[PDB]
Amino acid sequence: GLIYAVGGYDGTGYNTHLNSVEAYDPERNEWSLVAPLSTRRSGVGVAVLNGLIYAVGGYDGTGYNTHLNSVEAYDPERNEWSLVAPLSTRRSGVGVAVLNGLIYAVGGYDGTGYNTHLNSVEAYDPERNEWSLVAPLSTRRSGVGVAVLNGLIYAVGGYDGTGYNTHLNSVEAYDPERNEWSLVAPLSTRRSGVGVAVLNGLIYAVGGYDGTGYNTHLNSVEAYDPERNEWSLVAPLSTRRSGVGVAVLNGLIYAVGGYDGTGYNTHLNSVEAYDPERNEWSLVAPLSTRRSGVGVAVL
Ligand SMILES: [Ca+2]
Ligand SMILES: [Ca+2]
Ligand SMILES: [Ca+2]
Ligand SMILES: [Ca+2]
Ligand SMILES: [Ca+2]
Ligand SMILES: [Ca+2]
Ligand SMILES: [Ca+2]
Ligand SMILES: [Ca+2]
Ligand SMILES: [Ca+2]
Ligand SMILES: [Ca+2]
Repeated sequence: GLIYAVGGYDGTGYNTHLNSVEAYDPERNEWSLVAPLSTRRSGVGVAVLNGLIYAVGGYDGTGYNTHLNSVEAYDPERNEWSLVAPLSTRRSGVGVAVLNGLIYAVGGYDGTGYNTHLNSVEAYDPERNEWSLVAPLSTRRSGVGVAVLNGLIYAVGGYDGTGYNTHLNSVEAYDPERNEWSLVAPLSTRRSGVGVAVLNGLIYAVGGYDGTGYNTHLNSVEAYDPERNEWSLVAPLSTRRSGVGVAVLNGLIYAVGGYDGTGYNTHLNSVEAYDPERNEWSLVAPLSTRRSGVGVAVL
């Protein structure tokens, strides 16, 4: 029952992309560092499946200077990472979610091979160690938030630096039974690097960067109600954060790290918890290391 913060980018302290990993214990309000990844990765997608944490893709701007297709799995019982089958396509800022026993890697940016933001989508089957491409998004999206609700995968916001050259407020839902994406109600604000989590039947979109309309890193937060196809703005964060990791644990939404390129001009180690019963954010123990583009999962 811990929050894991996987990789990221420290553009303030060490000026480096991170392979380090920390785990948060909410009962004691303590972060602690565990086994690091084999590869430094910012913009890394993180999902939990079969008791393992998967770190999918990312960007290594320190060691290899490349966008990554490699994938690693973390076993908390032995404190070991291990590399598994890589994606068909390199992807940073990739969204990851788990549905029906498969890991979906949604969109991202390939700044190494194809030099393009991606609408493609791949599913990983752990029983066979195989990735396979499925129906692509309607719109290319990097820095895209992804969450699963009511048997559907939602792709929230992102940045299309290839087709429309715009940060996106649009939202798509994937139906695995028919291999179809469909566009639904868009956000009030365009957001790339947006954190997405599901709590109490609602999708929360946390922070992000609006480089198109407001030209600002965001502290605002929106909740999506699928029964009515409506987004609504709720209590904002204490700090603006793009590339923020978001996870749900014990009824609270945790917003982990990120980048404030508007107010403080710094990468963040701070962490906030959202209480939906009171519509309140509150700051808790910060990470040992500042990190934006950080992957967050709960296990
Ligand atoms: Ca500690
Ligand atoms: Ca290992
Ligand atoms: Ca390139
Ligand atoms: Ca395959
Ligand atoms: Ca472009
Ligand atoms: Ca469709
Ligand atoms: Ca702009
Ligand atoms: Ca609304
Ligand atoms: Ca700035
Ligand atoms: Ca508060």
